[PDB]
Amino acid sequence: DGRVIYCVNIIYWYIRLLDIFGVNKYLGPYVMMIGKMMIDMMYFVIIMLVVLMSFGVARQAILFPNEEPSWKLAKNIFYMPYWMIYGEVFADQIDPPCQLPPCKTGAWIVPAIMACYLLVANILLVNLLIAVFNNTFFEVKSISNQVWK
Amino acid sequence: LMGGAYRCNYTRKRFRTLYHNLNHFPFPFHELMVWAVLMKRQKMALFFWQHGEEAMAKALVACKLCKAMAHEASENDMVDDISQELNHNSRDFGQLAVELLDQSYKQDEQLAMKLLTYELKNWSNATCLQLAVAAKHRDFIAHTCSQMLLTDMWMGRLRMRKNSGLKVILGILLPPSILSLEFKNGRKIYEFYNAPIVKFWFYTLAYIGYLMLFNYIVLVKMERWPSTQEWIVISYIFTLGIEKMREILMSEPGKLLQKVKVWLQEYWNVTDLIAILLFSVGMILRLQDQPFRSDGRVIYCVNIIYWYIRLLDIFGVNKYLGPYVMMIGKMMIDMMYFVIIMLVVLMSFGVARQAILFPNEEPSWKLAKNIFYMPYWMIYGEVFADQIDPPCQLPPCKTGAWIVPAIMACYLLVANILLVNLLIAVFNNTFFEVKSISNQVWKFQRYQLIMTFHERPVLPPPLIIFSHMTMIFQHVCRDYGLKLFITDDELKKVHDFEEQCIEEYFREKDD
Ligand SMILES: CCCCCCCC(=O)OC[C@H](COP(=O)(O)O[C@@H]1[C@H](O)[C@H](O)[C@@H](OP(=O)(O)O)[C@H](OP(=O)(O)O)[C@H]1O)OC(=O)CCCCCCC
Ligand SMILES: CCCCCCCC(=O)OC[C@H](COP(=O)(O)O[C@@H]1[C@H](O)[C@H](O)[C@@H](OP(=O)(O)O)[C@H](OP(=O)(O)O)[C@H]1O)OC(=O)CCCCCCC
Ligand SMILES: COCC(CCO[C@H]1CC[C@@]2(C)C(=CC[C@H]3[C@@H]4C[C@@H]5O[C@]6(CC[C@@H](C)CO6)[C@@H](C)[C@@H]5[C@@]4(C)CC[C@@H]32)C1)COC
Ligand code: NA
Repeated sequence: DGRVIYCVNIIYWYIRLLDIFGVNKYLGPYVMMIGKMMIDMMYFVIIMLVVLMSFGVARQAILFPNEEPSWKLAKNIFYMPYWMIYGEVFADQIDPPCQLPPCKTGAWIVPAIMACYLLVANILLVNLLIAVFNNTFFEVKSISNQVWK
Repeated sequence: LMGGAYRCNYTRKRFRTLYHNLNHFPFPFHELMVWAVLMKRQKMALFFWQHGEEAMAKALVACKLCKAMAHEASENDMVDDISQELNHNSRDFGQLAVELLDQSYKQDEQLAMKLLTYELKNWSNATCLQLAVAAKHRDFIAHTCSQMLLTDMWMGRLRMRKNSGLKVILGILLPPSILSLEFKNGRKIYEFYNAPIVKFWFYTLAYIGYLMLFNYIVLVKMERWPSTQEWIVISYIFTLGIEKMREILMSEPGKLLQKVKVWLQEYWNVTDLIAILLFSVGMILRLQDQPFRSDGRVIYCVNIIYWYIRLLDIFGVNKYLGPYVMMIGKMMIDMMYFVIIMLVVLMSFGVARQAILFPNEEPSWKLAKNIFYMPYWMIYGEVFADQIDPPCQLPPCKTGAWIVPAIMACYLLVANILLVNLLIAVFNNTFFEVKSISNQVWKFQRYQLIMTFHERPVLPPPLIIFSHMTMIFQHVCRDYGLKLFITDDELKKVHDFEEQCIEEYFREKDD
């Protein structure tokens, strides 16, 4: 357990190098820009979290209808729908090819919900976030320069 | 022309009895300005506007009348210059009203707030805010003074303004903590539990609890008879349905087919009705044998999708999330325009690949699946080298199998480098106007939020059945927030302040 605490504590001392980088004339302003875009990214990540939870609950309820109540249920809701939007989309881990295994009732809805979810989470929200970063950048740049100086 | 709830002074029985056997007018300039604005004489109306009293009410009524007359002229296929003239008049009167409000707020804030909410006895008892809302004057409601008034109305009779929310949550979760809260100058509980913000937080906590219960009965196994949580969810939806029915039957018009068509104007109500009906169908199909039980489970899952999505309506109360929701609403239209082109290209590539690779397929419904499945999952990072263009001991090679990777290269280049980047450009270069319009619309709809929360009963929908049965008892038998009745001395002071304000405005503009 102490080794684990060490391995988690090393991350902060790695991140603290940005405070050392702040002495530069071109890196400090970018660090402060990151600081403000973190707030913007949180505000635009709450909505994505809502949509992700919805799709995960739908898939987990449709595919597995005979699950005993266990803490592992809270893992399948967040695991796969979060790894899915980062390029790890699979065709067998979701909507399995139901000699052949029996077919769960309503298994044909999961790919359609997945298509809608991918369209609304990889084409709409991230592009809107890019627009928000782009159209609120000059003021942040000027304020960051003033604050660093 | 004015609207539904309006009742002009001429049609009242007092004036009808006066006119049956035949005096003067108390305020003549009201009648003269109504005449000048009905006969499409603009300069005379502007001259009559600055005389008399209740100038802001006259400006708002003129704006609404001009807009309604423009709509009527456009509907009756007139010369189509009359519509432009009437719209110009409406915009001029709206601008005058906004300027007068700005001057009044910049002179004295308290009298400016008192001016916007006193009952107007000459205009069928409507405050200035209601007249502005009926005219859809977005700039008037979105002003600083109106927003401050709406905030003071929404906060209720409390006095917490440095940091709210957490205090209200702690009060509603710990009832012995309510008393240690300052108020505005036994009876300190009825005032706390009737502030609109407290009703909103009660409703939000009830909704979160309902969603927590809904996410438990679909993940775990289901049984022949519903468990306790399923009964709680069903009771919640039933009470929500009867609350919607009560809301419909307590509308403004008097016709059943007219109240319904004005209640079906916000898409949230329509979607709520659809979801309630679908859940009712699912629950009816649920209390059956195994296949219908499975179908009811599926309907429960889809309804859970909808109720999860409906949390953005709760999120809209924030000062920074509502505008982003509306921006999403408009970028959805833009994305819908581009998805048609993307789908055309996708269908083309899918048909070409499916026809090239498999030349001995019997006609089956599975053909419509291979066209859309793989070419759609391909542009989301799942590009494979063996699932498409297989390595044809070695299997035989289909004729023309070497075209599929080339068509795929062209399709990926045109669907991941061109169309999505053009969509990013479209989002980026049409963002400032959408942002400004979204801010204006949210600041305008804060009033509707405040009113619809002031109208609602105290109890949340899970236990609203007690407040509905008290409606029956009180049937067989607006002090503030909507209007503010005042005496004659206060009325005279308000009139004098308004005259001083309008005179100063005209003098400053001329200077
Ligand atoms: C992992 C790294 C962790 C430590 C990173 C530590 C963080 C870090 O990167 O510090 C950079 C440090 C700062 O030095 P500093 O900014 O004070 O020096 C400026 C720099 O020399 C500019 O080139 C000068 O002209 P200009 O501005 O171009 O016009 C400028 O003159 P002026 O314009 O003001 O008149 C100088 O002031 O030195 C370096 O720049 C590179 C040599 C580093 C060599 C050492 C590399 C290790
Ligand atoms: C899953 C979540 C579903 C429910 C989400 C429910 C949706 C939701 O998020 O509501 C937020 C709610 C709204 O409160 P509200 O906006 O009315 O309160 C404003 C807020 O306190 C600002 O910080 C104030 O200053 P500023 O604007 O910064 O200058 C502002 O004063 P002013 O500027 O007007 O004079 C206040 O009006 O409270 C919170 O803000 C966070 C505490 C929430 C604590 C409770 C968290 C549960
Ligand atoms: C390993 O075996 C575990 C066993 C104890 C099992 O108890 C069960 C009690 C219900 C509980 C805690 C369990 C699994 C799903 C859990 C759901 C996940 C949901 O997530 C949330 C996620 C986020 C919310 C927005 C929606 O709901 C919950 C309302 C929901 C939630 C926490 C309700 C609670 C459920 C475990 C050990 O005992 C010996
Ligand atoms: Na990718």
